Amino acid sequence: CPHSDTLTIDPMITDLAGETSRLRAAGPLTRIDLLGVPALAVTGHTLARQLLTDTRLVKDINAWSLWQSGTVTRQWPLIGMIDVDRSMFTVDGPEHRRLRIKTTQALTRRRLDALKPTIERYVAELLDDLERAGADGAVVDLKSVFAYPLPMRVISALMGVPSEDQEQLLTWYKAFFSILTPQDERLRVIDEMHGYFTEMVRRKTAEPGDDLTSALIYATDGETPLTEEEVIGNLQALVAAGHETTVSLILTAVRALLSHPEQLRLVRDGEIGWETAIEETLRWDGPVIHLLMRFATEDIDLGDAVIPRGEGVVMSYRAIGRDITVHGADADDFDITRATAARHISFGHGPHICPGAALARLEAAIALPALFTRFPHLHPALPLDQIPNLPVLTQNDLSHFPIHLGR
Ligand code: HEM
Ligand SMILES: C[C@]12CCC(=O)C=C1CC[C@@H]1[C@@H]2CC[C@]2(C)C(=O)CC[C@@H]12
Ligand SMILES: [K+]
Ligand SMILES: [Mg+2]
Repeated sequence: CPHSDTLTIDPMITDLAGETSRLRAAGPLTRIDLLGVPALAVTGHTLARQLLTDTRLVKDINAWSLWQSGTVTRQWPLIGMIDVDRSMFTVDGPEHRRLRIKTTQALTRRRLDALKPTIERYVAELLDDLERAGADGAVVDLKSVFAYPLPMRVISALMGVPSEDQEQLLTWYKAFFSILTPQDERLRVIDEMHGYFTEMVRRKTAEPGDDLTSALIYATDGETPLTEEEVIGNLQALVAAGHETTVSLILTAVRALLSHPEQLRLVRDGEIGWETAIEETLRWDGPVIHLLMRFATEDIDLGDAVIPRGEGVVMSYRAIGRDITVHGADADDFDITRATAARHISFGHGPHICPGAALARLEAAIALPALFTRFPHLHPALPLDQIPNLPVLTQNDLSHFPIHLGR
């Protein structure tokens, strides 16, 4: 269809592959349209690396000229992705580290050793649900039975979300992410999520436990305490991210491996590490499509192009993972043996780099082999290429994943 010099991101995710190719080819910096709102998108690996460390690009929505003019408001269906409370997510500079430190420390690989048994238990529980559900050769939704609930259980255990509240959170998130949710109802869901997590912080304040939320509340020894807004802001970021991204990584890793059986075999037979298959999945078909937004505090000259003060900059991570300069001409193929499998930046780069990356990697490294060892003849009951995305513009969110447990 006709040549346009603004690339409209289709909210129905009708053509993710085409849109992702279009972006790579239009880049590495190009003009996009997000439901009527213009922004720049970084689609190049090298330029993203550089801009993710540029101190003239900030998260603070008040640096967005469109926000300042009141051209964008809370009616924008994408607004909840950025206009959120003070947290590691919305801060830049020297104040940023303070908002990250207790979380990074809690999520180092060895601190995570103690969470391992827990993850194991939940993976086993849900494989048991799979077995029950796939009985008598029935078709089973791998997402709803397995991949969807696992990461919620895990992040909930970490942060101290009661078992009985986890369902309602999922109901809220589904509403939150879907473009289809009416905007007034989305804003109501956002207020309701905020109210929940506020009360959770109060509950942990009265009665702290061995959880990260309690550690955010009562920090080291001397330190300058986080404010209520900050504790709540981090909590929300950790849960939302911790759940939504991980569900995708599991589903795409499976889809990838089932659609490339020789590669599944490589890892089953211990010739390639499940971890490496995980990295390649992040590079190729990762959890984040577009990362909303950064803003220029002043004009940013890049050579033959300029990001004007006030402009919105999006990191188009999926397009970045398909960078042919970095990954070679076969960048669009899934190949776990490629030499650049782990050179991606799908968790980001610079100060805002994903703090939960070790946890994400561990959830997958446990879930995937457990899944395939338990159900070695697991296979799709629907062509993998026919698994549609949910209308979720920023996230690689698969709708459902019909399988059979197999022989
Ligand atoms: C499973 C795959 C995951 C991917 C691909 C992913 C990716 C990302 C990306 C791209 C960012 C922001 C990059 C940017 O600022 O431009 C980010 C930030 C974040 N992620 Fe993740 N993430 C994952 C899992 C998790 C998990 C498991 C948690 C928490 C347990 C988590 C918590 C966060 C938080 C709190 C931030 C905000 C950090 C900041 O702005 O300072 N993520 N992640
Ligand atoms: C915007 C958001 C939800 C609403 C909220 O209150 C707090 C956050 C912060 C983390 C965001 C998350 C939505 C999805 C994001 C973009 C990811 O895929 C990784 C980080 C994560
Ligand atoms: K707000
Ligand atoms: Mg043109």
